[PDB]
Amino acid sequence: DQVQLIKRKDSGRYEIVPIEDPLSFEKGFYAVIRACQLLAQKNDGLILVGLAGPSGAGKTIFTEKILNFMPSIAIINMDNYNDGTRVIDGNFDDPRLTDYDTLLDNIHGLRDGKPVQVPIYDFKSSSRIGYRTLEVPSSRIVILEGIYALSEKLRPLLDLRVSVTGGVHFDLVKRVLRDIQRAGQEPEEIIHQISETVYPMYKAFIEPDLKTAQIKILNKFNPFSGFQNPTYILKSSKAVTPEQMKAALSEDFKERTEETYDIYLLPPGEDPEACQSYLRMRNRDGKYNLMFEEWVTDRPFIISPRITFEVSVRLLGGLMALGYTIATILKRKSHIFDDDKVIVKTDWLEQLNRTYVQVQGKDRTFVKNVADQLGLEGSYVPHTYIEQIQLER
Repeated sequence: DQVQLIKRKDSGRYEIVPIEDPLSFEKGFYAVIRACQLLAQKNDGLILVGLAGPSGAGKTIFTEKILNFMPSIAIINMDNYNDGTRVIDGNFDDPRLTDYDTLLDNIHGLRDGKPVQVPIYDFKSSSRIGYRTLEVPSSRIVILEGIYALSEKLRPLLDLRVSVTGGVHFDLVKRVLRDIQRAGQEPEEIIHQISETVYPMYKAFIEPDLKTAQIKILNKFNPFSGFQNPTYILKSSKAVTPEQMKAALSEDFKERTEETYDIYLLPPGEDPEACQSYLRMRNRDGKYNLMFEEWVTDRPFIISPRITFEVSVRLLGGLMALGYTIATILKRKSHIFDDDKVIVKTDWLEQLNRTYVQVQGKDRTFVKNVADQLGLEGSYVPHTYIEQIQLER
């Protein structure tokens, strides 16, 4: 866990000695920071670091923790370089989406001290809406975050190669194992087969690049952390109009609309309409998210950690190949007001032909008073949407 520098023979720049031992999320967080400090004191110019790893391993939350510790750094999200015309699919896992011509030009300009126009990608329209002007930051540290941030095209230009593995990405594999394990099976062999089925590109395209990392971080998923800081939800049957919400709420509440489609999956086996731990596949604005449905009911609140990570549609096929079955499909249209801390929204679900008001946020006191500000007392429904259709059979 001691960061040490060694001159790379291909140039005069120094490099981090590889740390073969995998490192914790907290320990790796400090190892990366101290490595950048030593690299900045011994090499001139841009300090470019590639943060690679699968979706859900925790590379996104890793970047935003470094940003909060050091606002002087800049984060470049490699998915903003996507070009949808290159593939006929819509899988974000695809390594053929990235426009390496724009990416390599941007980093070469930043190395020469020039500001560059880094693209901005909208997944809803699957197109490049525009560009943003990125200058070399004060700390001259730039983090390139993406699944293939350690690709062969980028490794020569990277100063530090960091990989993140595990997280909810691996926890799903263990969750599937809990659901489908049979007696006499060697658990590690099944885990390997689950990963091949549910993550059909990890072993081939993603993992080999991760092995070249100099700081290997293994984020162990904590089941108890989600309930420490969960999401508190109040659902109402009242008819609070979006016009009423706009006036009642502060001008800090941004207004937006969206359409979502949720696929509820049941584990294989015989759950007699009870003991049912659903897996939810959510489609929203060109992205698929897999959600764990772990709910508690403190009337009138319904509480859940809302653990989710981005997945491909291929994951749905893999889960069904492993015995998971589709219980129902819920299509809704929503009008959302977001304080960036508290969300007030109205959802219309086709299957119920009903409109409900939802106030959600991580601060329980904020959620309750905002619902009280809208006069929602006496109209609360302390049930999940999937539970409501079950109740209304």
